[PDB]
Amino acid sequence: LGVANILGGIAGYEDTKMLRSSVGNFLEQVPAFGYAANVGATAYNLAGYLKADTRVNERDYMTGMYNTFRELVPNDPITQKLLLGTFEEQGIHIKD
Amino acid sequence: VIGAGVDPLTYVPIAGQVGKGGKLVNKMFTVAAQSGALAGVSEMARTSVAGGDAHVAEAILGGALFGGGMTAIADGLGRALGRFAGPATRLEARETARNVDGQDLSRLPIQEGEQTFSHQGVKFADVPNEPGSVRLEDGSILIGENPLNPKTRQVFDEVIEPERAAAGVNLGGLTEIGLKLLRSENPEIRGVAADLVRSPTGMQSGASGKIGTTASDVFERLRAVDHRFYNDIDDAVTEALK
Amino acid sequence: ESGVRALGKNLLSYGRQGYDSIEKIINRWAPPNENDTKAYIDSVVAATGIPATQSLDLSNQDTLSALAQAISFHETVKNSMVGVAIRAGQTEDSLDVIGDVFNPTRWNNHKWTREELDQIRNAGVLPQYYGVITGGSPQNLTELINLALENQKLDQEKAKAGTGAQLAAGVIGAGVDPLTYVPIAGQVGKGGKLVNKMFTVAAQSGALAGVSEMARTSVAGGDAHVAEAILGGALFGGGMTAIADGLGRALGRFAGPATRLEARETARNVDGQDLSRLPIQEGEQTFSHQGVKFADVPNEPGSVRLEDGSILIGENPLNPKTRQVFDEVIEPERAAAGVNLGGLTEIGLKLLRSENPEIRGVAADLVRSPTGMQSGASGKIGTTASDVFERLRAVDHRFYNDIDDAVTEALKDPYFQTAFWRDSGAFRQDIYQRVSMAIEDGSGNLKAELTPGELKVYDLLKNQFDAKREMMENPAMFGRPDAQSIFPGSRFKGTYVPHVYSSQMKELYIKELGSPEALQEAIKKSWLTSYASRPEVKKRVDEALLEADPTLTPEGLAAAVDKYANDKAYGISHTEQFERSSVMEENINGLVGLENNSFLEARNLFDSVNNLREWDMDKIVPAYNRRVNGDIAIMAGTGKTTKEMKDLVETLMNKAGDDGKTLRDTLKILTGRARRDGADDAAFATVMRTMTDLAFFAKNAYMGVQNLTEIGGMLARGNVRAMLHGVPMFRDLAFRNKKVGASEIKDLHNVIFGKELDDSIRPSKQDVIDRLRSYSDLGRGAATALGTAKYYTGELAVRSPFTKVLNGTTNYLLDAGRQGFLSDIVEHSLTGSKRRFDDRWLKTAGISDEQWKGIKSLIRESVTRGPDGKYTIKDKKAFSQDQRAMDLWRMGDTIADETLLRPHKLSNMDKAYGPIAKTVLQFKNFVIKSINGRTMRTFYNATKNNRAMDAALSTVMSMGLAGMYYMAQAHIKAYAMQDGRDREYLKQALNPTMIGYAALSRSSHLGGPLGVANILGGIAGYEDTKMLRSSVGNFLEQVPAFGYAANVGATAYNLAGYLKADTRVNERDYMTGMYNTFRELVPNDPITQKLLLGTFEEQGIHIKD
Amino acid sequence: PAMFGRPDAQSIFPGSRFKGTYVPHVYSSQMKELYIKELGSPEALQEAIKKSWLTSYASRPE
Repeated sequence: LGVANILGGIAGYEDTKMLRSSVGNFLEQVPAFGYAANVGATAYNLAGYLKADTRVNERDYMTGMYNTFRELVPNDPITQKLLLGTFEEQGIHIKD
Repeated sequence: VIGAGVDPLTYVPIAGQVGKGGKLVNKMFTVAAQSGALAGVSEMARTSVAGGDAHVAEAILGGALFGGGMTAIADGLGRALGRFAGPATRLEARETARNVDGQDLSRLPIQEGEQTFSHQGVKFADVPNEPGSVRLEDGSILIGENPLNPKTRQVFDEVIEPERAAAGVNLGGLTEIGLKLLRSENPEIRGVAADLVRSPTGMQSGASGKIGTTASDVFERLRAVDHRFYNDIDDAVTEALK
Repeated sequence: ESGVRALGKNLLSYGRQGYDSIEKIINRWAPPNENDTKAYIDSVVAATGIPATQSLDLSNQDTLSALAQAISFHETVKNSMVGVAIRAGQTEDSLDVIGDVFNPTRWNNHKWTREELDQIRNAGVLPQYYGVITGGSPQNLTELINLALENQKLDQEKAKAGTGAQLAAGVIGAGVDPLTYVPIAGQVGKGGKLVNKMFTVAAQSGALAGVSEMARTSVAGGDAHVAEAILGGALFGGGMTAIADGLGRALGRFAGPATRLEARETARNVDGQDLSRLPIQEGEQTFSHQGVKFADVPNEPGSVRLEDGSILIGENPLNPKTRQVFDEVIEPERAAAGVNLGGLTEIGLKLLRSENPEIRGVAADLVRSPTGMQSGASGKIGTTASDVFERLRAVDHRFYNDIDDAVTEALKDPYFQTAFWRDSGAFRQDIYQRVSMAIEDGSGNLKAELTPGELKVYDLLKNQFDAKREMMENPAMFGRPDAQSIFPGSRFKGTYVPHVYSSQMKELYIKELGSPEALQEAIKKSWLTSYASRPEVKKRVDEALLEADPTLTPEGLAAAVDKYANDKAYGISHTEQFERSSVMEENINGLVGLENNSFLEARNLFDSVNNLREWDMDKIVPAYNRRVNGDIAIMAGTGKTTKEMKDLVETLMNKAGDDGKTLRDTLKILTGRARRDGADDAAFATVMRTMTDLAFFAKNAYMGVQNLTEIGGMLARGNVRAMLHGVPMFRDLAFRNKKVGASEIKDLHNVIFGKELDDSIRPSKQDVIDRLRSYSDLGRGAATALGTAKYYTGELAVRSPFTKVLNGTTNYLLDAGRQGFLSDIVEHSLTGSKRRFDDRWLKTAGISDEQWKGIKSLIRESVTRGPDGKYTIKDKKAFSQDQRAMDLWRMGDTIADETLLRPHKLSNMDKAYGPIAKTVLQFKNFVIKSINGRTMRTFYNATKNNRAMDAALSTVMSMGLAGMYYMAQAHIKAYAMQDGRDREYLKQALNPTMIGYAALSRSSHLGGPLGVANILGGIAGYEDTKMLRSSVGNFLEQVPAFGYAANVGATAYNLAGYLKADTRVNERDYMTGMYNTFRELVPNDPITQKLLLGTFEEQGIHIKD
Repeated sequence: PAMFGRPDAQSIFPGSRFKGTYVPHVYSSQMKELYIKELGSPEALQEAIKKSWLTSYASRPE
């Protein structure tokens, strides 16, 4: 897919900051359904597009950052042990 | 690993404990009152985990093992000949402080009377005894190989790759273009300008623009939902190949 | 401020540089090598709450201003033992109780998702163990679940051992020790009862049928919960008796009711002798009030004896003597005549005795004459208005009794118990809004989101809302075949939910948009979009338009749609016909609104506008029901619309110019327009009058009712005894002998006027309250980052920790303080005084000059004060419909909150204090003493359950506050007696039992938001049916084949359930209504009683004598 | 496109009477070259496509 697609959703925060900067905002309440509850595969039909929340929260940061670094840092320790053993047996350049 | 613990070079893990749910807590950086004790162990017949909230805490567990091993290898070679120790300690201090809501012991604040710089609105100052690194405003240190290091981006864009300059990779968004467009005198252009873009003259004081959605609003809504869709299809497909 | 203002900036810079904890700041402030810095850290940790290592957040005022004051303080005969004793002590800073026990700065703010709630639900934890989970972080879910499961297992084993089963044998005689008994949680539904061995013969009660297997048992709703509520009451009574005996023996100087209660219950469970009766002998003196006889009791003044020897204490709300004394001497204005309802029977009897044929022609059809009993001359055609009215009114009250039990169980899902960032009063509005939105949806994705506890509410509401419309469309299903339909628009199908619009939201939107025309255009376009998108809306509008207009043009739709929608938009943006004030206005003087039914022109063809609606069903459903029932009855009985039955009255009165010789009253009572102020008194009077017949044809209900009411009275008495010895203002008002003079009447009448002023203006929605509380925060200080990111208008954590930890208790104090400050503002506005007003208030609240000038002008315009000392308001409906009322209310609330509730510790409070400020301060002091005790600390350490403490501590506020207003009203009334009669009046009015009665009858136990007038209002049918025949016997009818004992819930309320039901009274109605009325005061668990008992032990009560 | 707030917008979908699910069609070029080599002329490819289309009309009713 690519980093341009996985992590490309945070431009909205910058786009919304610069609008006002260059009786405050009359802040709006979320609908009765807090958007924390969304059954998967039913948040993307026609009804899910027209009545959603389009601001950035911490979940986007965490999910995008984890997806970008998936195959390099998995959630199992065997690969690290194999690499460590190989580098022990063959040796590395010590500089100096 | 640092202090008292396992021996990194002789430790073989067991397969199958992926979803049990664990975390890193080091006893050398906490007071026993802050982290009381352990709530026993799992029954090992009931546990389950979600997607990404409880997987970062195990990815970091793997990273700790790798760092400790590399430090041991380098120390052995160095002692043998006669001549990876900072980042490992900093990482373990950060994680232990994060899990139990305690002090962060891995910070170095900026004093007074010391030179500072800035690039793209972000300030920083150099760190002594470790060339290539940098300090942020609140005393967080990043090694020179991080993708978020301001000094390395500065040195690239200045001296190494001027053709691929920041101007060649800059996107400002619809905001600045709209602001420039709305400052016109030709009525024919303004007739469509008033409808294409959303002027910042609102904030409960907008003269006009009340009719409904313009192009900007629908564009932003759709572009905001699509990226979530992609982030979900990736995880849906990845699990199918097992 | 007016102080420090330097350490604040220093700490701002320090927090900007990135310093976390106390240790780092202090070590930089004073190097460790030069001077100690070991006892300089403890003195700061003890006086602030935050432990040394734990992280900080210097962007919160609660953590900033608190820390600044704890630093500046530290910068700046004697031979025998006295010299050493005084000269050796040193002063230290005061403690912070709230932070030490709860520690609320470590609580994280994370919104759990669906999967993370399904995991908890599938684990299998019971509702009383959610205390551990709340406030945690996402990485640590599984360990917390394991901890809860381990605690559950340990408690299960302890209960199997047979530890908390010694309460079944009773307290009096031989049994447990009341003051050192600790119950176990989780045995709610096992099923137990009280049987005392001292009042039975061993042959009558043989033995025990073993014990439960403890893995199978279950209980019903109300039939097997009374037997445990009474178990709790017994423990409370025994504890109070022990405390009083100890105090009395100590000094040198609650024993009847406890013994009587235990004797009654033991006699009830095993069908034996009742040893707690004292019959009336011969030669005694007897009285009567409202047809009920009684006689006095020796050695116990204030009590009374019924005909069969049952004794009731003086604070029971069924006591005839206290009602007699009230009605004759104390409150003659609220006389029994002012609270009497006779019903349709007497009015019909009077109406039928007429001579005018025109009136008789309609009288014969409106009412059912008693000349029947198989001898009725006429009236055989079918149902008249009376029959349909009685049937519908009989089924509605059962519906109300069921909706409460349905809703109450919904608020124990983990979704609501673990959210500490929202007020605890908006949960019901949340439930009603979500369900109502899900009903009107056609797709179905919204229905899939509701929790497993809301589907039953969904079913009930849907079924009834369909049944009512089905009845309104065909009113010939009752027996008259020439009746038309009254539903406006009946071609298509759907579910109708009433529409009621707000006014404050309209004013706030008009202020921002600048004109009503902007609102009209917004409404119009938000309507047109639905026509554009959905197909079914297109079909409905097109069909209606084409049948409305004979001309057909393919071009004409683009004009017809708009010229239809414009009128409907103008109907809301430029008038006030559909607002809540006019539709639901309290009282009318005559028939003024019967021309048009405002509930039914809110219907539209279309499908944001939902921002101007109201979602409070507990007040909206009954009024709709009353109006609709009246219309249906009139139409199905007579064959004429309500407008015709209205204008007939004036048509008749046009010929009544001559002085020749009740139709209006009959129509008024049928429609549902009679005054209904103080219906709770009538509700209790009905039971008081018909108790004997219940005692005749049923037995268990009799004793159950008696025991419930006695427990309530005992609780009220104990509370007033404690409050006398606690709070000084209570003592000052309760111990007078003569008329007060000169000054104090002005304060006593400001106390009265504050409540009315607050009640007439308070908003009726939640979003308005949120916005009004949000403006004042932005009036002092915020940033751009606060506007973006999370923040959100949902605000409870931004407040002090006092609101977080104990939320239910805080609302009473806040609502007292607001009323306190409003009257001071008004008085300064009128008289120009300066003894109370302060000019820092404008800057603290956030009021500029223009708002203050407007407020002052309005108050000077609309209110007058008299030389007597009484405030009067000229206009009431127009006064509460201006923009300035919201400004006034916001100012009062902000000032009260900031000045009284924010600053913790008694050393942080800084011109003068009024009559209500002292009361609030003393109540807060009582609470602070209560929390610091050993009992609450041990309970919290054992189980991390903070929900019980708030529930236990709300009742004392709820009762004391009502007592204060009763006393103030008595004093202000006794001022006008010119002669020496005031001494006798005050002797009669200020007895402690009288205070206890007035405190229990008043207050907010009721039945909750619904009310006693609704929960217990269904027993009027028995009285209505007795009087008909009294003023070949009845040919008694058999029940249908289905005995009505079998009715599957939510299917007894559809159309079929209304037309073929049984409409007579049985014991189940008595038991269910009585249990519902006394729910929160006497729960079916014993922990709350133990907490109250421990507190009253530690603090002590007034022993009288 | 009138779901968003402007009531004088038409439709842009070409062909909207019936119902179905649309999945985008993108054709390759190397396979076209290989088949042209095997068959010898573009006309052979045209006839093959035409007949493979007509068979579905022959069989299915919808």
